[PDB]
Amino acid sequence: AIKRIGNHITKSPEDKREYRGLELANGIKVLLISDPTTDKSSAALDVHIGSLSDPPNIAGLSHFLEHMLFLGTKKYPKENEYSQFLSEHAGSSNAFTSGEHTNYYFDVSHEHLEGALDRFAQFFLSPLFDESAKDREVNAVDSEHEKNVMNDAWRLFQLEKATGNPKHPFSKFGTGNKYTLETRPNQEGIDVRQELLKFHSAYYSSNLMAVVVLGRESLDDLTNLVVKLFSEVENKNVPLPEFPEHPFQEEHLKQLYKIVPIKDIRNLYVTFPIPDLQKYYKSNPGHYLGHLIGHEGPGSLLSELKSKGWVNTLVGGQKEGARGFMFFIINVDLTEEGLLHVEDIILHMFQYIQKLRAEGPQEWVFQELKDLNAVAFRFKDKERPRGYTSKIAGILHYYPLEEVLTAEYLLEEFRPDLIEMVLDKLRPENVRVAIVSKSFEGKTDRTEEWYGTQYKQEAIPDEVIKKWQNADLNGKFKLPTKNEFIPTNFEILPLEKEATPYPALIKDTAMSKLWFKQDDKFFLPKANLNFEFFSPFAYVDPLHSNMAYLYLELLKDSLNEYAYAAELAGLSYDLQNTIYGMYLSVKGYNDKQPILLKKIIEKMATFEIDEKRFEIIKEAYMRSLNNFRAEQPHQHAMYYLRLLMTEVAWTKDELKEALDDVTLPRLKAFIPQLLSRLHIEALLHGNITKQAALGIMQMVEDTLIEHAHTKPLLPSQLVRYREVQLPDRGWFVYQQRNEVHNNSGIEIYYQTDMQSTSENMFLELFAQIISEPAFNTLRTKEQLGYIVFSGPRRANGIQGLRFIIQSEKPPHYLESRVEAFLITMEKSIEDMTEEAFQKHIQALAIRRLDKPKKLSAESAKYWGEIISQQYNFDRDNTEVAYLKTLTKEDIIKFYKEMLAVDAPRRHKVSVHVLAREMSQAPALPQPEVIQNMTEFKRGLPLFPLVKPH
Repeated sequence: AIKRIGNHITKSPEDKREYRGLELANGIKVLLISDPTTDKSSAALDVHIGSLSDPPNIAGLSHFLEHMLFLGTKKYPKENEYSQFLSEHAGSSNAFTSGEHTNYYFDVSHEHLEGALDRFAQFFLSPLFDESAKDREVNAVDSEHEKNVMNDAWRLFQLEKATGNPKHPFSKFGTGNKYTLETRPNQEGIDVRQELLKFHSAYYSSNLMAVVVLGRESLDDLTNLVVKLFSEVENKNVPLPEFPEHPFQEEHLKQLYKIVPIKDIRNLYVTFPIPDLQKYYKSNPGHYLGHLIGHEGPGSLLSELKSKGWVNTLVGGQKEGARGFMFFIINVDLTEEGLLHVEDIILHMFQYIQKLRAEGPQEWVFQELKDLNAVAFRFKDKERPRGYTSKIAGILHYYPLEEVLTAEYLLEEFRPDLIEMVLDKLRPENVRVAIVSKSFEGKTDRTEEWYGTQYKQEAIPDEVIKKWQNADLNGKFKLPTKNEFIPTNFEILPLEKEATPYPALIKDTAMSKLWFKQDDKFFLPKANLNFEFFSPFAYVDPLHSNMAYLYLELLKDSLNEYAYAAELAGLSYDLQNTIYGMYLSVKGYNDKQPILLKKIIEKMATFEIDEKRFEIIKEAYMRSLNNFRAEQPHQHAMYYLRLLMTEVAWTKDELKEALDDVTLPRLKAFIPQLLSRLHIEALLHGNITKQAALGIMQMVEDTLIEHAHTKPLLPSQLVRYREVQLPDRGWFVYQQRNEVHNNSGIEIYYQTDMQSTSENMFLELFAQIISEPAFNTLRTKEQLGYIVFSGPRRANGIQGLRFIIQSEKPPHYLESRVEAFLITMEKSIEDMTEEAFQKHIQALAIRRLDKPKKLSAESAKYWGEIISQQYNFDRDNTEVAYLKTLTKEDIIKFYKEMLAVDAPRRHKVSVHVLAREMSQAPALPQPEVIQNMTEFKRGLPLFPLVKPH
């Protein structure tokens, strides 16, 4: 069905990816992407047949099909041959499932386009669906449902799915467990596989595909190469599954829900099913409404509710749905009085509605936000081929070949009748109510079928309703003002005589230390800025560190209402305390980072405290403290990991107890004593000069001395926390009992060495060789659990090796199979060929060597050097030069003394995290339990630190 008609596409003139749209007569939307500079080419395929056309008896049928569609062709009848053929050349495919789309996507190393796509076309002719793939994939879906047991957002999602019409196909169960996939069909005698051939043959083959290919060949060669390769689709004209009805058919409208959560959160959920604006994509009022609902500005509702201390956080806006209907959700957080004043909160919502009817539609907001989306669509660098292509393939079904780029980031007209129209849809007639509280006991009877949460309808009486319509007035509400944060800085600065690929120390004081590099590759007017604020007193005790955390938190929260337009404009930032000090990040364009940052320094320099705000934040993080008794044992294990492998560490218990004495005069008295004397080190990157960077730094520290008379630190109080030496052959372990969870955790750690050039490649190569056999035998074959991780530990200038496994086993049994995997690797040493060696180190080379794909990416790596003070900018080529000088016997000699069981250099330590009620193995030595970790470390030496490069 080879048909083509196209022309020039309005393509947002910064991309170099050459495009062409065309629609094939067999119902295939085709987009041609041509970027002849890309290393990796890609492709994506969407089928508009979704998970709403499933049979009513079997849930998640299309899910199990698109799993099983993967395995088996008539050309290659082997089981993993497509997947293993993508395992060869580093291409990571994935697929997902939606009510109206089913989408397929992959990538490839360089040229495997024709190869992999020929492996992919067969899928439509002959999928195989053999015994073993079936019987293991149903176990994989059941384990996916099992790990999706405790994710509460899907529980609330299904609670939306279940509290509507139980006849409407919105009431289906999306993923489907063991019970619905293979328990209802075989007790009814229905073959799942014949239904799979039914589904695939009748539904898929006709039309409604949406393909896109990122190829790097030309506009025409790849075009008549794949469009020749895809003529296999034959039209049957399957109709588009759309719904002529909404799923909330006035049985569950004007209704309330009372939810018992699994985590201790407090929320209120308001939902509006709303008609279709997919045809109204041209003006698209819903993005403007989503701008106006969750807006934070002068005289706003949320400004007042934060200002009254009633609302911690909120989110509202449009939820996408089916083709016929769409949704509108409002999800807000609750305080103590937020818990008691819920109806008045709804009143405040209606006050904002009264404000919206009072001022009607607005145009200057629409042109202003239109210009913001203009600039933001205007200037895009490049993209990740994954996630993007799945999104635009989501809208490839809905948009013409020129509208697939200009997707929603351009709006023709203003429709105030539409705004008023959906404003009329947003009424107490249309409200769905869901209350989330853990204080619901004995009162919520109706239990969930799959997961088991419990709720009650208990409809609102009519007094409050009629009270809701007549009492519609305004108080101290104002419309938010025009932004001023719009830049006209668009000028890219040409590179100067100071041509460096790495940031130079352009400013050194005893107060500061400043490193700088401008954008060589990406050429954007934007800039990224990284800042550490060093202070000695940060980790002196729990008490003041808590005060720092609360200080930084409520501090950041203060200007946040002002910060909303900047983050809304594309100016992102970060404030974060560390064990060392504070972490600042500034990311965005070049316009007003000095100006705004000046306001930031003056704000956190000169700050005042409210009393009840202090009480809420103090109590709120106090609730966040004893939450930490209940989390996942891997997170718990990483806690103990970073606990044991530092110099000093304050536990959560003494963090809980020490907040009993925290008064505000004590706090506000300590802070300027704290803030009296500190150090700042900073990385600045983007479109600027060196001298303007000096002025920004000068500005900052000037302001600092201006307010708090900051003087520099001593180079004897420039310290780090050290890492603990071991007695070179010893193995100690201890246990911790998890109260709640029935799973057990364990983590095993190895102190190799400092980061010398040899040890980096030792640990990387050893890490690479243990990935796939552990992947093959332990999780897959031994079926221990899902949490099975290994890897590096770059900490305190000391490299390290760690193994993270959490499964429900006896831990010494689990140790036995760990050591069994160690012996397995021991034999797998001598089983390495030369070829496996060479291809394996080439894999690690291309894994390590890559140019960055984001300015933030390389900045996080560089900043990771800066926090470790290493500065070895060309460690990559150095390590590769070492990497080429490595033998098999090198890692034998690395194994025998350092890694083997007969080792005089053995630095091995394990940690047990117990459960709620908790082919050859040698005689391991006896460890000892660790009752006092300080008294543990009492006779352990400390490591030196690194001479900085």
